[PDB]
Amino acid sequence: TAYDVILAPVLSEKAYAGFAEGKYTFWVHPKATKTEIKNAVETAFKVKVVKVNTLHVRGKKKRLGRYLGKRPDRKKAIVQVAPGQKIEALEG
RNA sequence: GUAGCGGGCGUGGAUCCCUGGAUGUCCGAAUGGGGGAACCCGGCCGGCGGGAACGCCGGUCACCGCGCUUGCGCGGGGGGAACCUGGGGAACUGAAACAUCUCAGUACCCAGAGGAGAGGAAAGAGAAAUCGACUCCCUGAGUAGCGGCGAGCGAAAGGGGACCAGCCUAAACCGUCCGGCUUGUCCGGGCGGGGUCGGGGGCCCUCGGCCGAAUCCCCAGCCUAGCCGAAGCUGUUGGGAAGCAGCGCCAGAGAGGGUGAAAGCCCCGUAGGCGAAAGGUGGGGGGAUAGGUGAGGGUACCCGAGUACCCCGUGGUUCGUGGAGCCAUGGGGGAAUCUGGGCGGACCACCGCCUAAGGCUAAGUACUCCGGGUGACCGAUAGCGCACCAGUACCGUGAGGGAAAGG
RNA sequence: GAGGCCCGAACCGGUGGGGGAUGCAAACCCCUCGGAUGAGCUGGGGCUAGGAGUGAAAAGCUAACCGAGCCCGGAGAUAGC
RNA sequence: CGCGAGGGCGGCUGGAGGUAAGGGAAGUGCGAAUGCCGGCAUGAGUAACGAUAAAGAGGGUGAGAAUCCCUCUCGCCGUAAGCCCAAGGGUUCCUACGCAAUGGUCGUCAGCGUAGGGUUAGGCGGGACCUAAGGUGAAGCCGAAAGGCGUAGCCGAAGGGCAGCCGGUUAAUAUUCCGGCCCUUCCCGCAGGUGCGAUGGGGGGACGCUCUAGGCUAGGGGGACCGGAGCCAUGGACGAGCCCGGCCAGAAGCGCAGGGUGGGAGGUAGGCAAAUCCGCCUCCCAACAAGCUCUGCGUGGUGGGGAAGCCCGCAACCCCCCGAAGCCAGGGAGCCAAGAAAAGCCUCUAAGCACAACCUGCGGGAACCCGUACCGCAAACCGACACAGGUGGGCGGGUGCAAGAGCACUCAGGCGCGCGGGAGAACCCUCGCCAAGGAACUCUGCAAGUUGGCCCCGUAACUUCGGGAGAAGGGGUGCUCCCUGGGGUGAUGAGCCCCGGGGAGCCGCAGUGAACAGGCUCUGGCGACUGUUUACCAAAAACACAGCUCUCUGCGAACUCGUAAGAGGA
Repeated sequence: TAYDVILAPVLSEKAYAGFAEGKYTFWVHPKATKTEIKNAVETAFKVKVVKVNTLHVRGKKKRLGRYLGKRPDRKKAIVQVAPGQKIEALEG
């Protein structure tokens, strides 16, 4: 119950654009989302996170019913000045 | 739930089916506190990240009722289709108006009980040299009665059946521990022993002989998966044989469904017969604890109190004020302990019945959320509101209303 | 520089007329009108209920028909029509 | 073949059930119940297509367009028909594909269909802060059960309280991301200082309406001045022309406006005796201040932004004037109806502790949860609809008119209302005009007209004396030129605005030349008056109203609600 926080890297133009500097966001855990997911990502990608931000989401979809995904909380960790590493050049 | 990629696992016995276990976010009796259910915020102990601020992680903290010196240990709370008991408790209607009466102690509301609930071992019944807890059914009986004697309401005993079961206490009397007091060989609180009645029990002397749980146990048996199960070929028309035609065969199995059309013998089955490591259940038959086991003779110590009883006000019963008891009981008065007290329809007197004011008690009875089996039951405008992704869509602030649609 | 003062926007209202009448609308539009520092208007948060509430009082209002709301139930009320 | 209800036969269709004689059972026979459910008709190619703000054309794309994109014209809003915020709504946001249906037409389009994106906060708004009404509710009171009151406590906001301004970024977010400048809390270490220390005491927080002063700022108007690519048209103008732009934020420190506040020194029956803190008494000084505090505004190191202009892309920033409803703010004056609470915040001592703890500094650190798309006077909310209706707050430019949020035109910005095309009848709606006459109309001058603003004359009865008063009834208003009186800021002189006054003279039918914009009088009834009322036929002479009278009520009041407790009265 220590990694079940970071879920998947997010992938959108906006997502990648981030790489430039302040890292990108990964879909985190709805709750326990605690912006304190810093000593969470830095224990997985081994780095210094200097700032965190968070959001929410998921829409509907049709046919016979509705309601999509969840309402995933999610958002970018800034990472120290320069250490920005791994997964960067990966996928673009 | 198939359709698809994309990957994989199985006789090294998968998937599946039964049994037990594990994990089980958050809200909900909801129980750390809050709150606009599913969210927000905290105490205390411990552990994570460099961790002091921050943040996660695991425990743990509601309140109420009973029993031990302060902490504790047992319990409660909410839900459930009906069925059940109690506490409250209508009107429409009927009376061809309406007020008594009726509907009706019904509808509903509330509390509570549980696989049932209730009731239950006589202060009974009622005329029988009588009967012998209670409940249920059939009668008795639309009788007896009740009733603006209208409308209408309506027993009980007795007789058939189902079931079958009986039991503890309070008080005399003895012992013991404790805290109060007028430090009196006394008062009452708690345990133990005794004692449970149509007549008995206590206490003194005289004579001493066993049945049996409603509670604990064990196995059977029965649920909760399964396994075995007989007997048919050829030809022929047909899109398709189970039809038709010719020879058979099984049968404790000729119930049923299914297979391209109408099959006992093709498939699943059916008759019949086997199966449980595990968990439920389980006197039906048996083991063991609990507990219970006699007869006379004497005092004249006990036998359930604001009770009986009488009176005023009411309720229940067939009983509506009636000649109106009995059973309940709000108010007032207020006893006795077997030379006691209640009842047998005012009241007396006879004659007889029964032992009030403490409690428990199986079964036979009721119901159908749930599982199975049948139907001179429906077959999609029917049958449940739903055969289908329905208490949905849609409607309504809300309570609530509530479809259509199968091949 | 006073005022239940005056004219007049906003804002509140609803006088008269026309139109509308299977409407733009289950009360509307146009012109014209009343009030407009007050017994004013208005947002937000609260409280009062069915023989009851509220009512500067019309039996008015209480979720588009109120001389007794709506829903479910008694219920297949009763109907000499 | 049966009298008939029906019963057989035959032919096409259909493709899997059916059911004799003779009998038995019923949910057993439909044309009507304004029956119920479904389907389909008639009216009918008829009415309508939802505001009379308005359209046209050229290019594009495309199977196909009046209806989609682009361009140029025209028109309509402009206290909006424009921007920003709440609520509510929940992806309607942006992008790529699409048109069956949904759009009252069309559809290449969309708020529609499929898919993928998008919402980033210590300082914004909420919560780990405060209380209001009122809820809830340990105790406690009361009720047949449900349950009713209710102390403390808790909950409860648009009210109190608390630290971010200016730019830049994306298709879609931004006070959230980025830059610049500026802050707030917690924690730790260090240095230097003090009696430290509450849920308890005190102060404070802290308040009405109307009217107002002085300074500011927002906002807006000028310029002969600053810098500008440029343009001379159509008769003239090479002009001190025309045209565009002439700011924003910003610490400490400076200035300018304010708001707060007496300083002492002793006593003390109070603040549930604990305070050297309040509160009260006493007396040296002091006083329409100073000082000390605390705001706002300028200024500020500095950063930011920066048009019109052709090809397809150039770099100032000053000077006056008007000027708030906003700010300094808890300012002032006046009045009667006499105008929240609590916390944060100061201060005072208690327990306890002083090796704690606080206070100021400086450095390092730490800083969670929720909201953030988009619509938002509307086609995204409430009205069954893409409904001419309903919906709280802020901003809301310019000129002109006495003023203004009015009226007319117009900036920015946004719209031309999701059917069109022709005709050019009756009739209907809405609108303009009319000879002569002027209420003859009609229930009625209903309706429509006339009048309309401002300045100056001038105005009766009656009166409660305020008022009848805009009584009535008149005259003036435009434009040019001349002289002249005071004002505000400058500075006392100049521009700049602000109110006047006096003479001439010009033109038209007409000078508030358009739009906003009273017709009046005499006399009765009723009701004093402003008010209120039947949401959706009655706005009144009805209700109310100050005011008068009768009457109940001595306080555990009477009276009302409730079974009661209890509450209202108060």
